[PDB]
Amino acid sequence: HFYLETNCTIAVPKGEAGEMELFVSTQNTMKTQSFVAKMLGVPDNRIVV
Amino acid sequence: EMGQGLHTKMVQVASRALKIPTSKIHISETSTNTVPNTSPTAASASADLNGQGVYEACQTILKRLEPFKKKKPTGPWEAWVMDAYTSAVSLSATGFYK
Amino acid sequence: ADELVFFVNGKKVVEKNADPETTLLVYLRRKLGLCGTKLGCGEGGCGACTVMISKYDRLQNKIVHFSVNACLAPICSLHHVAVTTVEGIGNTQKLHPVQERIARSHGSQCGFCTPGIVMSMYTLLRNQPEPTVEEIENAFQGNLCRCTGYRPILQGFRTFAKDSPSLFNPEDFKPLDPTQEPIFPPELLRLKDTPQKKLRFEGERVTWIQASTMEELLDLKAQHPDAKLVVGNTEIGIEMKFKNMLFPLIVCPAWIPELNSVVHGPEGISFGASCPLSLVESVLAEEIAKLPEQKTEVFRGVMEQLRALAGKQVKSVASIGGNIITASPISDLNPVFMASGAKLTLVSRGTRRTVRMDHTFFPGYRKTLLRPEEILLSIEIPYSKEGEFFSAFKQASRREDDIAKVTSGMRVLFKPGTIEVQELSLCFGGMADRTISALKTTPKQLSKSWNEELLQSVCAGLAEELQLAPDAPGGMVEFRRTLTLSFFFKFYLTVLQKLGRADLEDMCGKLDPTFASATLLFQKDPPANVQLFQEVPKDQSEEDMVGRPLPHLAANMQASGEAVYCDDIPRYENELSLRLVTSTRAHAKITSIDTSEAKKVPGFVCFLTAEDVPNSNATGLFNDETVFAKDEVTCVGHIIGAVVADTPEHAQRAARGVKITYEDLPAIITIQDAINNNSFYGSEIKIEKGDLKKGFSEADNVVSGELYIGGQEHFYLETNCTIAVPKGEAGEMELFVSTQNTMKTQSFVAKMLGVPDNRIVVRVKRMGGGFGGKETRSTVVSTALALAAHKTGRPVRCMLDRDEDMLITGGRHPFLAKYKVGFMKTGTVVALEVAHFSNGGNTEDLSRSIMERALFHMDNAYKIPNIRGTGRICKTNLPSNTAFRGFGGPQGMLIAEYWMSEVAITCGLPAEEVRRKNMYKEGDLTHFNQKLEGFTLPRCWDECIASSQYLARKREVEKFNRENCWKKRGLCIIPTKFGISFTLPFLNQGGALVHVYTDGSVLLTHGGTEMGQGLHTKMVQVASRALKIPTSKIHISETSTNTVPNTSPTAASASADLNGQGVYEACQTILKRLEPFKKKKPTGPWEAWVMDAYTSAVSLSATGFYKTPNLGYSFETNSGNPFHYFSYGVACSEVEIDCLTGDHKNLRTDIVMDVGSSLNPAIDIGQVEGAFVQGLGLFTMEELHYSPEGSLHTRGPSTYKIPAFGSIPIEFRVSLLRDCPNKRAIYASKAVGEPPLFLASSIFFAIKDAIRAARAQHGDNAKQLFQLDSPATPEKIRNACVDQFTTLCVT
Amino acid sequence: CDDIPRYENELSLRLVTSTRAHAKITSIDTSEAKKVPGFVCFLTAEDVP
Ligand SMILES: Cc1cc2nc3c(=O)[nH]c(=O)nc-3n(C[C@H](O)[C@H](O)[C@H](O)COP(=O)(O)OP(=O)(O)OC[C@H]3O[C@@H](n4cnc5c(N)ncnc54)[C@H](O)[C@@H]3O)c2cc1C
Ligand SMILES: O=c1[nH]c(=O)c2[nH]c(=O)[nH]c2[nH]1
Ligand code: FES
Ligand code: FES
Ligand SMILES: [Ca+2]
Ligand SMILES: [Ca+2]
Repeated sequence: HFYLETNCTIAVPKGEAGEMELFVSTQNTMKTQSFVAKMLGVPDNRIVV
Repeated sequence: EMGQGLHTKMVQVASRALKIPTSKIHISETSTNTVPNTSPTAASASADLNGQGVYEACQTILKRLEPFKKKKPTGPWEAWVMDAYTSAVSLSATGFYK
Repeated sequence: ADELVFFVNGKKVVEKNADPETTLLVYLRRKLGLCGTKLGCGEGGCGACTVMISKYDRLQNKIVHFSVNACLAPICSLHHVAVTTVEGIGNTQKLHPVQERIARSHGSQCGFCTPGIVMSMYTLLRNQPEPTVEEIENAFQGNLCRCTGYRPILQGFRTFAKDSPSLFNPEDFKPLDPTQEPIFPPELLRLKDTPQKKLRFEGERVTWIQASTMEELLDLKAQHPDAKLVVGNTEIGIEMKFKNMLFPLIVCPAWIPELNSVVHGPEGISFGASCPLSLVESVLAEEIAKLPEQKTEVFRGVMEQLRALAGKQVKSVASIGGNIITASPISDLNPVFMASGAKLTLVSRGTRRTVRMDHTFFPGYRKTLLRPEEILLSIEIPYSKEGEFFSAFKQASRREDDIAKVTSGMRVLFKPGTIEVQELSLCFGGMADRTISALKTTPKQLSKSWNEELLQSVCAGLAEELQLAPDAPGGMVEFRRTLTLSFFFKFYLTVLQKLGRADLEDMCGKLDPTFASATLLFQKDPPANVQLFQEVPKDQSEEDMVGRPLPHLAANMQASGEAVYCDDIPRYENELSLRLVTSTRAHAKITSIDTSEAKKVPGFVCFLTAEDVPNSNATGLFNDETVFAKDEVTCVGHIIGAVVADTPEHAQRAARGVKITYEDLPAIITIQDAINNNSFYGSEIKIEKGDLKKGFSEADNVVSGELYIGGQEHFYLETNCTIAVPKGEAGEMELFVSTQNTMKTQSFVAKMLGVPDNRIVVRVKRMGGGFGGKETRSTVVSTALALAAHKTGRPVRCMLDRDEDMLITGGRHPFLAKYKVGFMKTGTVVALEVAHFSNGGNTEDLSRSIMERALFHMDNAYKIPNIRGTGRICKTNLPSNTAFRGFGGPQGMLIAEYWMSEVAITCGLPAEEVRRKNMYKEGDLTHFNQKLEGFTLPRCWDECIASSQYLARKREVEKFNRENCWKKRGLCIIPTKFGISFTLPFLNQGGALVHVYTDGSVLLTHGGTEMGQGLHTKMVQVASRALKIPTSKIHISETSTNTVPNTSPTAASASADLNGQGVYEACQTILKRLEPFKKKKPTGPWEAWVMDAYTSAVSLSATGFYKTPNLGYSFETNSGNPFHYFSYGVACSEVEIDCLTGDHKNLRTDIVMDVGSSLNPAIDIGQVEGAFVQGLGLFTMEELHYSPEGSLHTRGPSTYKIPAFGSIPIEFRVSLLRDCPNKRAIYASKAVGEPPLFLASSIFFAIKDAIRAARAQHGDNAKQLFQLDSPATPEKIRNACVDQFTTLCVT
Repeated sequence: CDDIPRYENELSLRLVTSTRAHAKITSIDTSEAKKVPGFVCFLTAEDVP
């Protein structure tokens, strides 16, 4: 693809109820959220992309 | 937005649907906590899908502002909005398309 | 020297460049990132910063533990010590029993004070695994909570002591295994061998020398008398932080053994000067229990003053020598040391002398006999001699920093086998700029016998010798004068009893039986509490949590310190700090601003002013306020500008470097000034019904009078804070704020910057308290911070220090009322005319709406045929007053109950009868013509009188009063009616947004903000019932303007009603979309329906909105409903006042509150108790004081006394009315936030009741309608108890 | 994404990838990595919650 900006992610943990906010260079916020949630073992409603 | 001008197109669509200048509409970002279960921005369908969704969200707003414009036909957009607000009318809406 | 080494939660900390000015609190938070420990006052008075310290005691070969205030502990004093913070004892994945119990017991509300309270309790358990109920309460003497009302906290921890449905189940509490506590750092046990070497630390401006030997100390003091001694720092910390005192060279001798010794001599016990007050307390305590009473008269006198002196955190590090040398006019220890002639050993390089404390020891204001190179070595507290008696007293309050607070030590020695005075020493504090002795009075008593003539003689002398000019600094001259005589009187009576115990009965006298209670010393009465609520139908699904006592959703995280509050959020690497610069003149023109000195401070960036606002400098709810003052300032506290610097320290210093020159202008401070100058906000407001002239004409009686009601500082544990993050694109900015009004915050920032609202995002996760103080006044900080962010392009942050917050943000509105009431001999009120005046401050803000609410409740619970009420909002040169839980209602109602009490007295009928007789009735119309439907007040009344056994107890009060001369009891029952809904119609709306993700989890958000009231918990409960899924699948993360727009502020107790409905609707829309899928898979699980909906392309997102119908009152036609419904409640409270000191005890309080069908009884009972205690404070403890020039003096917990653990009624009972659904609101519930607060007036009137009893025994003779303004502080109570001392007749 | 200012306590992450098309992972030695200044930790399959 050679997008000028390569893949990048900033993950900001909130320390509460598994909450986490991620700033990402992605075309798919839904899957990013789901995959992060499943990996951590927390509900989707705790992850915001 | 990945450079294809999607937000530009969505603001254009919203501006026509709402009958107001594009300068009064702003898109800041995309987040899972404002619009959930979204499809990836792909298949060249994003403007198609979201444009339609934006259109519906705007129609809902217009319908709620209906009574106020009918009363103040010439009055500016800001007047209808403030009147809707002080009349306790919701000025927030979701839009969806399949 | 150089490096500082200590441990934090078992982790070694090595600081190579420790700065003497760095406190443990800032180090933990900003350096280590451990933000569980909070800044609540930085004064040592709130305890939000409590942490535990552990160290190997050199002179004990043992490991010890104790708590301290992190805000006052210099890190340079912590070398080779081990610190334990809330994060160190446990977390949500594994809570420590202390964290678990306070959480499950509903003892955590906003949660800002929880970590500190957890550490106080935790430290207690480390020193005493099985504490008594009394030790548990004493553990929190230094911890303040503004939300809970304390009951839940003590009840939850009681389970640690060796001493219908329920709110929580202790049986499920995890057991405590002490062996599992954190190990003492092994290294500190090894480093325990190597000798302690002197250390030297050099900061940006200060140099710290940690002396290891007496030799090094005296040597330094000899070569540099300049060196400032610092031990506990509980005094120097205040001086440096709040008085801008800077000491370039400091020396801490805490390590020196000679200064920490405890020697038992033949004359007494000698304590090294650096001995902490906690050690002095424990040593004297041991002696008092083991030695004969006759030898511990002085020891017990010292224990008396130490008992209420601060808390454990302070007494652990505060040295006895520190108190002495500080030489404060109100020190409670020096008067005792003087009166007892304690010996002080002073040393210097090569010199050593001994002097007994007397009038000469304190030359002038804050000075002593000590030479610049001398240091206090030790002090010997004397054993009392046979025939020697001692007493110690202290004023029940404190208004000024270090003056006008009467404290005393009194001693007397009799000639063996007689009652003839051999020696008499009466020393006082708070009566001059230093501790003094009545040297002119006492000598004239030598040789005299202890009799009635001596009492007169002494009283006559003190009244003359301790004379206070009406001009005297500190005021309260009458009160202070009366206290000196009253205290001596207690001493006089006490000596009589003691002489009697020595068998001199037939010589001195026996003492009137009814006089005995006057000598009684402080006694901790065991607490008793009961909470009654209605169980939900047995039929209710176990997953349906509506009506169940579900603990606050964030309780666990708050007890663990993991819950994040605004300032806990990590700083960006490029983040800047802002400090506000405020006016020091009530009204003046700004002739110039000089920042030359500000620019010299390291890290300075810029000074923002009106010229810097890009668009409009006009802000405020009514656009009559300036972001930054231009040309003139209109109050002390008026924001002139803001300094931006790299750190908060640099911003504070830079701020002091902004020199402003003024030109005073005519100022209007008080309500009289406003009236005398026709200075008001808008026109007169009024409500009138019936015929007044006729009403009074038919009245058998007519009473007129006035009443002044003091204001109130919210004192939310977390002060105002804002973080502004600029995005660098199209004016976009995101702000994290501690506010109850995201909408106005967003609007003000936008207008100030000149960008549309759609560019500004305001996010509020939670507030550590709000109570109305953050409904609008928080924007004052937000706009300034947002401007800095815009100008610098960098994120900026600002959290106000307590003094700044109390000064700048205003508070409740002080009220002045002039009433005239006409009634019949039967007690039936026929006519009422009341004119109200409130002090609004320098901007309108919410003042008008507040006055409107007061007028809406000037009737309280009574039907008055002919009534007229008027109100004017005074425009003055004081910080703008705003909303405060009650919103004008408590003031309007207190006035009503005041003239109502006089009605009862005048008619000679029982107060309860007079009140019940005038009470409204189902279907009646109020003075503003609204119909009272579902009027439950009568039920609350009947239930409360019966349940509290009011009548029988009224008999006990009479009995107590006939058998007690200087102690009186009062018992009053007060009702209340509170209208629910914003007085401004359209503000009664709410919105919500719900999302159901494909995994079935739900993300909910609404316009309400969480400030400790458990709003999110209730909304999750509501949504769970509406959706038919467990609360566990629903989550609320925060409140945001970009998820729900145009939200009303979280206020008027209407947030649950509004947002609950909004949430309910959003959930219904979701259900409708899921219907097709569930009808196809009836038993199928929620997750299956959700995924089917998703793959069928059905929207799983929806907004919800609600508008309270049929509202809209008109003052012009006195028609239309301003409220959706009313809240009702009744409270019966009993008190026991001290007629000689003005102090009192809140004995018992019974409350019956109608909260409809409670959404959560745990949270609602929590709100009733919390609101009630805030009221208790408003009416009896809380008092703000301003200089005649309009400058607020009361700016911290040391001078502003809010309720403490020990302030609540010993026996506290709360009942939620059964079977009273309120169909109108979400799930038949009723708002609960504000209604309960006024019920605290029951204590006010119980006190007025007691005073009346006191006056009937010592005053004139008749039943006058004496004046009792609010707050009914010890001063007002004492002055009202007219007797021979207030009149000086005993003279 | 990467233009966003870093938090003062923000950390950096770098992925460790396979140099073989298909093979068994016999062992992993991080002894040298631990010597690098600033090293915090090495995440592997074992660390996924
Ligand atoms: C929340 C709070 C509530 C309080 N309430 C009360 C109260 O109700 N009644 C009351 O009486 N006090 C009260 N205090 C005051 C307290 O007792 C003193 O601040 C403390 O005891 C002093 O000791 P320190 O070691 O902290 O002294 P520092 O603050 O370190 O020093 C105080 C001063 O004494 C000097 N000094 C210290 N040791 C020596 C020595 N050995 N030789 C010569 N000079 C020395 C120091 O230079 C300095 O000027 C309160 C304090 C707080 C923080
Ligand atoms: O009628 C009210 N309006 C408000 O703005 C407010 N704020 C508050 O705390 N109570 C009330 N009541
Ligand atoms: S912040 Fe330390 S006592 Fe309040
Ligand atoms: S819950 Fe304790 S101060 Fe708020
Ligand atoms: Ca305030
Ligand atoms: Ca005001």
